[PDB]
Order: sequence, then structure tokens, then C-alpha cells
Amino acid sequence: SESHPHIQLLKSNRELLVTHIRNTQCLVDNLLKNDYFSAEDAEIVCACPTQPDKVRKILDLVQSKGEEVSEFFLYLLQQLADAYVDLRPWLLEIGFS
Repeated sequence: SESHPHIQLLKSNRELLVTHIRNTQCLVDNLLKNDYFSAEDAEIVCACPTQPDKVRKILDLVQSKGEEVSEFFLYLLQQLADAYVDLRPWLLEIGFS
């Protein structure tokens, strides 16, 4: 099309995303299960030497797939960020490092 807010949001926050995302597998598994990533895409991510590189790769792929996939990805991060956040207080109190 001509307008791509979700794609742009990811592009502008690249470094912030690469340093704040510390888990790539749930992301790739979700992209696969929702048919937005193919076996080859996942394979390409696996081939990256570091996790930060995997996040950069995932972001590249997502951005190129388009607005629908980038929107999906953003809602996926939101849901994942809410998924375990409420255990932080507890994990900290139980002296769990």
C-alpha cells in the first residue's frame, strides 16, 4: 500500500527491540503456528550466530512480510510481555536471584 504504521514502529525502535527482547523461540514458534513464518524463515533465524542477531533477523523478516505480520508481531510482544510479568514480584521475594 502506502501507509505502514506497524512496520515503521518496528523500524524506528530496532535497537531498543534487539536489546530488550531476550527470548526468540516463543516468537518464532508463534510466527510459525500462525503461518506467518515458513520452515525456511525459521531456519534462516537459527543460522544467526547470536541472539541479538536472531532478533535483528526476525525483525527484518517481519517487516518485509508486511503490515499484517508486523501488526501481529506487535500484539504478540504485548501478549508475551503480559504472560509472565506478574510473577516478577514473587520470584524476587522468594529470593530467587
